[PDB]
Amino acid sequence: IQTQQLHAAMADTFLEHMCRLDIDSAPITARNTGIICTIGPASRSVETLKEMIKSGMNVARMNFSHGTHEYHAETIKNVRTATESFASDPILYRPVAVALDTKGPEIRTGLIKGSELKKGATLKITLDNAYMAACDENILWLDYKNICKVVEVGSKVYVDDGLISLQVKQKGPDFLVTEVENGGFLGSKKGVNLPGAAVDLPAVSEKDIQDLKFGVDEDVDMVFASFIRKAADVHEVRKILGEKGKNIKIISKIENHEGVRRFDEILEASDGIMVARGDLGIEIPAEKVFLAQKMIIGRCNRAGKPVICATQMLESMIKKPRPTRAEGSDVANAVLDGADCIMLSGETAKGDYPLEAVRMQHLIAREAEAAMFHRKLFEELARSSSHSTDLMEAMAMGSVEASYKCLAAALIVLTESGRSAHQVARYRPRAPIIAVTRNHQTARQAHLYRGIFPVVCKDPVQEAWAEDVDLRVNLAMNVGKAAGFFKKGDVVIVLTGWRPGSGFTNTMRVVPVP
Ligand SMILES: [K+]
Ligand SMILES: [Mn+2]
Repeated sequence: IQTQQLHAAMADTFLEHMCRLDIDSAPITARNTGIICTIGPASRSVETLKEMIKSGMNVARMNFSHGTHEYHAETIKNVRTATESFASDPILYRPVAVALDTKGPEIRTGLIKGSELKKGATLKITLDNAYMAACDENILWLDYKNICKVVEVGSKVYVDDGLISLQVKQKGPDFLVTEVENGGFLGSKKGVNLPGAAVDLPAVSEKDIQDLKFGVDEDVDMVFASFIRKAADVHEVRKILGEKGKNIKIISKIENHEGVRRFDEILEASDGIMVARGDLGIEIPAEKVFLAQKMIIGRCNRAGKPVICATQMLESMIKKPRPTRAEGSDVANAVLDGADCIMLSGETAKGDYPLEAVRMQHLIAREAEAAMFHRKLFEELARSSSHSTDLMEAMAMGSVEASYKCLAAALIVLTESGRSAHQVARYRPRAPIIAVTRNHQTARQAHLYRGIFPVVCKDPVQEAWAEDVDLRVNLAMNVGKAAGFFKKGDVVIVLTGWRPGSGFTNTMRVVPVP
């Protein structure tokens, strides 16, 4: 009994690869898939924060659909304080990224009276700012001022995670009379969803404009933009960002139909993507969700752009320690699907078991990462890029191939720009990728890329390239051994440059571990 499910990796047919999976075949020490965690009241604390890091958190999310700049910044300080707390040990310091989550076109309910359930009976919506204080079972206030121009008589309306379905029956300039199809206990400040109606709310709102620019000041590494349908919308966020936020990544989250419908354009303009299941679910018929998930992920893999899979990956775990049999198939399959990053929203913010959440995202990810059919995968991926004759593409391809043959312990890529490493992760190797940069943004952002295990060089630049290179290499070397990625006489591929100002890692080597 082999390890890393290698007996399955040998199969000729997919069926045989599945047939060959073994519960008793041990995964490796490293984790390739990233884990994006959404911080909230349950995980804001520096002590809570650090342990979260130590558990496995890579990226820290900041949901701006809720929150004051004051609150967000505190969240930030903290994230970096727990982050830089480990910084005195170079070989065991884990860089952590920070991400902003925008609130694009987002209808949200009003407030309920300080004294709210609904039956298969009638209710009425109001936009007049007077019932906003008192939102009784009989009356509700929407955030959207242009609601009566979008929806028609018979048109359905959803709220509180599509949990409550409202059928439309009547109109008015300042109203809408609606019946309850599927109703229950209506909360306070729940968001509505208008599937099959056109939201005319701007992609980028004053608040979003405000929120974004602030990101620029907080040195956030990437922006998760909500509700993207067009590419022109992607542009707008780039504009709002400007030169200062030149180096920030723009990950478009698909939440609508138009979004799935106009994905190529979006993909191009984007720098990453996010499958925002929580919203799309409401937006498109939920039975259709998996289809849009795989299309998306597959398309992003073929393209070389990082992709995120989120919303309700381990819900149940919010109140309960152990996930469900389906929570676990969801997360495992998502890794198989080939998502470069998984993510927790409820389980790590509101959550009662925050850490226990991260831990299982990590355990499931390791097992699902080896279940992958790396041989077919790379052939299937090589074929697609067959049109490209890039040099790094070539060099990435080689390295991955050669790591399959000699069963490498890891791939060590010395980058700055982080491109070279990006380019190799793209080739879905089966071993960890140790990227070594002196650039911080680069390290922090490298999480977005599957397989990449960033390390950062605090050491000055030395005179001889040869020695600088051997300087960085060594570190990689040292850091793998400690983390335990590889032992004393293991083999490992190294990718560097021949001479400075190389532009790309054009030198490959097969160097045993000292
Ligand atoms: K949001
Ligand atoms: Mn959303």
